[PDB]
Amino acid sequence: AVVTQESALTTSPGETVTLTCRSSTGAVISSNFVSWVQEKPDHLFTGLIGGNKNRAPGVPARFSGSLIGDKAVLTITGAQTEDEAIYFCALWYSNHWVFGGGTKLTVLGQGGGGSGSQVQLQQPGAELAKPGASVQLSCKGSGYTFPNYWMHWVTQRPGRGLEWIGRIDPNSGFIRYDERFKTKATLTVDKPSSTAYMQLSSLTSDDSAVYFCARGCYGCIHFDYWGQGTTLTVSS
Ligand SMILES: O=C(O)CNC(=O)Cc1ccc(O)c([N+](=O)[O-])c1
Repeated sequence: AVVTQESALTTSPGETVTLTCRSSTGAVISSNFVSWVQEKPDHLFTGLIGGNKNRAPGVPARFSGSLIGDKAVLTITGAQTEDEAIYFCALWYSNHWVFGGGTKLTVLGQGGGGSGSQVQLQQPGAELAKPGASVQLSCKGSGYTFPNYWMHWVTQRPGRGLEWIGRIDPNSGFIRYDERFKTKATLTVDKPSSTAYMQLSSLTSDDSAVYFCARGCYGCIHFDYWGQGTTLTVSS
């Protein structure tokens, strides 16, 4: 399954912009349970929509989402200068998430207009590791009841886009891995320290990338809050 978005769109402050997201099946359906997330510079992600149409609490009213004409659509009614960002949609395909390629939204024109965090996920900024070794990545959640949400892990590099690695449910113990990462990643959690861990084993040069944790929950706003990302460098 391949998820397609407009590569770029240009708007101005005060205009209404629609961003679209199509499935290679020919239709985005309700069970794809779509999230929309926004990336700003220094790979700073925020979730905007979950469950196809639910605006995440705290997200401004100018954002809305729904399924229309066999696609998923995010609408910004009255774009603001600060909405310049990369917007990604994420679709659930029964046992894995797939991200679109992202839409770079440029907002050109008069700044200064528009309408104006409990949850934090803390990740170390960087890790350096040698080939053939393993590395542990950590993600400490604060400001919510940590075991009651799942933790997703996602990776990003330019050219490859965003790739979902897997998720862990602290209260059930159930873990899902994407097929691409099933032998590379191991997910664990420690409830007393409110920390989720990802081990990457048998490191190679191909593993250098940014690795994020992001909260999720069945039927709720997947990818609502994200860590800042850990940049892993595998030495030569
Ligand atoms: O269809 C609905 O009402 C709710 N759907 C969802 O929340 C999407 C979903 C479902 C199962 C599952 O195991 C994962 N996951 O991320 O592992 C995500």
